[PDB]
Amino acid sequence: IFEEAASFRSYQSKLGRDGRASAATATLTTKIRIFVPATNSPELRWELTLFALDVIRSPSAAESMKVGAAFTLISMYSERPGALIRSLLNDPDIEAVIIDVGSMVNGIPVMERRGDKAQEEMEGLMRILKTARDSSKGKTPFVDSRAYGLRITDMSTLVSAVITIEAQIWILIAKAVTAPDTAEESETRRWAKYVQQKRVNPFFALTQQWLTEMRNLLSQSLSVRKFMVEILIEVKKGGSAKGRAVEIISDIGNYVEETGMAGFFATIRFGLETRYPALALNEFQSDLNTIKSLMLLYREIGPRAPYMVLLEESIQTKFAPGGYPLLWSFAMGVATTIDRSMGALNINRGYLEPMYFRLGQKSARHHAGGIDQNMANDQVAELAAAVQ
Amino acid sequence: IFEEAASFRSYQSKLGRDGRASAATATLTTKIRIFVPATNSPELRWELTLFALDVIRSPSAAESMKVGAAFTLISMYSERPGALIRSLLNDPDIEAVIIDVGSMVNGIPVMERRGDKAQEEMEGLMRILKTARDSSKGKTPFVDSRAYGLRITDMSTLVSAVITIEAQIWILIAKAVTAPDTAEESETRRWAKYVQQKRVNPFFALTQQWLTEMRNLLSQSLSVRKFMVEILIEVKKGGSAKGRAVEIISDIGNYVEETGMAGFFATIRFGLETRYPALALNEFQSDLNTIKSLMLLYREIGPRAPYMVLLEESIQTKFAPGGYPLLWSFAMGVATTIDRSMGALNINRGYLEPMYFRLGQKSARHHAGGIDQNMANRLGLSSDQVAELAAAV
Amino acid sequence: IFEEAASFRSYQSKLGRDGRASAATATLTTKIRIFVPATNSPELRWELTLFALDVIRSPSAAESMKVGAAFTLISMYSERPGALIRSLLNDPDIEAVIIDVGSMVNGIPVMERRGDKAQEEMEGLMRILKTARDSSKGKTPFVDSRAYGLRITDMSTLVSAVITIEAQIWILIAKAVTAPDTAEESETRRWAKYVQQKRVNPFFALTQQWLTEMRNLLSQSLSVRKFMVEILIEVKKGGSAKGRAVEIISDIGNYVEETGMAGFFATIRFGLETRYPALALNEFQSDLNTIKSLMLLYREIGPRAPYMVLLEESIQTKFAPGGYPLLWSFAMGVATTIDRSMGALNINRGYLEPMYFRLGQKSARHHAGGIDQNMANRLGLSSDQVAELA
RNA sequence: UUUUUUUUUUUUUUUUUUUUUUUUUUUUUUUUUUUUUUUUUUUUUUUU
Repeated sequence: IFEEAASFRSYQSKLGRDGRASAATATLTTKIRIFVPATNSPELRWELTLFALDVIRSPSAAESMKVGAAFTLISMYSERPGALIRSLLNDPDIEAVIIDVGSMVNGIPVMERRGDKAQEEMEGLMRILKTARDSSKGKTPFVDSRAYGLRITDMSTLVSAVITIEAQIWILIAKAVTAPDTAEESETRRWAKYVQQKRVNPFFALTQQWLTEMRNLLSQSLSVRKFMVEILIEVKKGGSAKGRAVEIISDIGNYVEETGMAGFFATIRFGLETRYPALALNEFQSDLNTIKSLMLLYREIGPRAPYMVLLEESIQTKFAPGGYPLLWSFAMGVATTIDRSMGALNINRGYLEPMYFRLGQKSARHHAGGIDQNMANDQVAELAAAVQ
Repeated sequence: IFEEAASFRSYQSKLGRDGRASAATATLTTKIRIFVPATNSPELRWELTLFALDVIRSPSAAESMKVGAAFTLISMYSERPGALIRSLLNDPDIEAVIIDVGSMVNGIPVMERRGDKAQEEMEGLMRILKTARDSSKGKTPFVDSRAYGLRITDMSTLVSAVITIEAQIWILIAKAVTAPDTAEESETRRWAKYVQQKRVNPFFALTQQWLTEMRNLLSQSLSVRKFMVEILIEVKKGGSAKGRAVEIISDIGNYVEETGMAGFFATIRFGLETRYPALALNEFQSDLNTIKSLMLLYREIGPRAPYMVLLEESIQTKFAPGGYPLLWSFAMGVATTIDRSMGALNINRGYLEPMYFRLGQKSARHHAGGIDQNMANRLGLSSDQVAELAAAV
Repeated sequence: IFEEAASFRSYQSKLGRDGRASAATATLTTKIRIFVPATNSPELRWELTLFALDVIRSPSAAESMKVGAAFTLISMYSERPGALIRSLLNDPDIEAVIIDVGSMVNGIPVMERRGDKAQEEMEGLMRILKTARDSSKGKTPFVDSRAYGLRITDMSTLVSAVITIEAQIWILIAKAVTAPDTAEESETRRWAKYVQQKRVNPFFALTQQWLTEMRNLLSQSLSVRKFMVEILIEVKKGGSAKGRAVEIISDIGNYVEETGMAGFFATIRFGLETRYPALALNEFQSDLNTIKSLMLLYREIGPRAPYMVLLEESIQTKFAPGGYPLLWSFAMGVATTIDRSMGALNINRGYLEPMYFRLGQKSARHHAGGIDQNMANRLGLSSDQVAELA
């Protein structure tokens, strides 16, 4: 009877989700040059990393080069850097041309072995490096000068350094695409952790100016974020020992997950998991039916789910908290009142519902020790008064 | 209805844990030299141990050599030292070259395996040893100098000594990777135990100077800790004999378990097992869900669990002190009030909720143990003495 | 709900107990020489016992020799002494080479089995014996010197004496590895019993000096204690008749069981079994959950259980009383108050919490000795008078 | 015939304690002793 209606709401939500989109929708693939370390021989590997860091640091380099550079910077981990990119990278927007870096023995620029027209390319590289130095007023990518110069000849030093720079990229990702302004506080907080825990060697700190410029580039460019999120999903999967490098990535993942899906999680954390007396109110019923549909939907979206927001995934829109407004307004009202540090994150959206905002606030604090009825039941007063 | 939400929180927590991880995640492996006991003949075993002690003492050895040295030092236990390392040690960041020492013919150091195209191998060693002596102002590994010169000749003395030094490595692990500063009081307290119980042989006691240098080495090297945790898991398993060597390790283990997962166990010990009427609080329902999801998660992570922190294991993040809600403040508020040993611990965490941390204190201290209250279990005959207990409180 | 948490605590406690340990963990073996009785005729048996008493008494003997001597000393029981050692001895740190010495006509030492590659074996023995005499200032194994001299010629005298010496080894075990100082009072208390009961033959009484030297050897050698505990377990098994020999072992056992697991037993006896009205007190509920996990764990450890501490068996650490602090501090507070003989144990340990201990004391004492909650009903109508008397 | 709104914004490495310490045997009492059986009473009587 009424069961039909509820099932119909769910039917609408899932209708036309299935099947496969017609191939004509596939957009014109954009060609990018991606340098990959040609072997794990430290002289080439260090120089190639420095080249790539400088490409990203340059005021003069074009976006097509800069994406390719960012991909080099966050593939330094691999035993076979080019294989790692090619094998994980699964994105219709971008078509990579992979250059196995090799002997970086053409001075400051990366090696290029095609011949006479590549002599222009090496001089493009030279211009890029010069302009990088000059435009930054002598500050290189790293904060402490000696480190920028320091030639590495052994695997041990190499991995110490590479892991350190990579971790400094992955520091960013967590906030680059949820709000890359306001970003510094959080990214410093995460940096402090990795250094204090001795996972990252602080001599290799990369300069705030460069990191901000790169964070913005990551926010604005999809192709880079696609590769990052591909790797972030792949190494999050369990059932294997890792190298210190992939381990640091995976560890950072536990900050990166759910990020920029705030609303979805806010209704889950506050209101739903809270299981407040408010939930009995008639107004909520429609919203509860909605959330049921949402939870089953979330399941169906599957492996990309922890990073829906970072991937700009459209299905993300369905999960967005604005979708269930009564419960969300109550979920803000509880959260802001009850959980001391939260609620400083700005939930002042236009669709916030005054009744629920006041009722949510009133719910926790107005009742004391669970209000009308404690969840899982003499001495439920004085102590309760002091607590809230 | 509501059951779906709880199951969904659990779903999120386990999502993507499944399958087998894509091969491209393989990290660049670091090539590292492990000298390993070639035969169990006392003069070579003592000399190799002195080499290794000095590698760790040296200002002049590189960290790549020092990790490999630490692996030699804490493999001295074995009947076949090199086999023990090679067969248990299974962590991808490090790729071992194993060199079986032929009782170290040359002098202080290891002998050149095939004869030295460059005999400077032993000189790199000589420099390492000299720099070690010189930088340490002559101070030898042991607290009593006679030990430093011993030149041991018999199995019995050798095992007495090796067991003693190994135990002195394993004393460190317990704190090296949870708080390598503030360590001294605890690590001395554990040393005193093993000596007083006559398990560990005090003639061979190792100097605070040596122990600090090695504690630092442990903190700063992952590769070493990986081998240590591999062995620590392996010997924790039952179903055999234990020899004095493995027994000392296993004994150390009972201090080492759970360590630096403070927050996780604290919610279990304080708040949960405490069974305070306080669970009934509104905020509590969610927090209970988190623990259930967490507890079932912990189970599923399995073998690594007792040492998550030390192994840098990511899932550890979920177990993290910060995330647990009401307990992260309420479980501490109770714990600090009720358990005299607790609270000496540093509880500076940003996740603590002040109001809820005092409610936990109040819940216990309400009657000085909730006297004339609580006592949920009613298996007890009599109702009278609740009041008496409250008066005692 | 809450049930999950309790089950999880239990899961942690049993996690990783399972499986069979990888072979690399096998510890570097010590080679020890054990002289055993090659024959059943006293002439040899008395002389070999004197040799062995002196090996243990020696200031100049190596620890490797001393362990092997102790194994000779506490295998004199057997009809086939070598078989008894070889067949029960099952500990990985130590590998025995056993040569059953017949002649023993050398003097103080044995007679070298196949003849010695060096006659210096016999001279090593001579050094051992000389150093033993000299270092002891001539005070011999026995308390009355005639016994030390007495050459033994008959089975009857032999068994009387061997039983006597063996019992003097087994009196030590009970305290050597729990409290090897403070020892004398207890070991003498047990000696008095065996002699007064005429089970062990006082003609063979062994000197305080000898007994302290052997007690110290037991404390400082693990390999010895392993063999002792192995024998102590093996002969404790029922379904056999026992002769004077096995009977003295089994008798010693009644002091030896539970020993050095003090804390575990005390919480069971005092506080827990006592079922004081305070069990329900919320403060202890997890403690109680803890102890339950402990008890079920203890069961699971099985065969070694009555001697875990003496075996240095790891799992023992978990069982150690510091582990359940609230319950323990209260189990002591009660125990000290209620049981007149207890409390003579030094419990000045870090786990004891004054407030909870004072609760144990007052709750028991002001309770009028656990009158706080009595469990007994159906005996009949309650005596108010009796309650007041208590 | 139909008419509204709908991206995001917080926090998240950690820090305690944890070897043990008692007392353990035995002691009292142990057979029996009393009593016996039987004995009394026991047809009927009015009226129709």
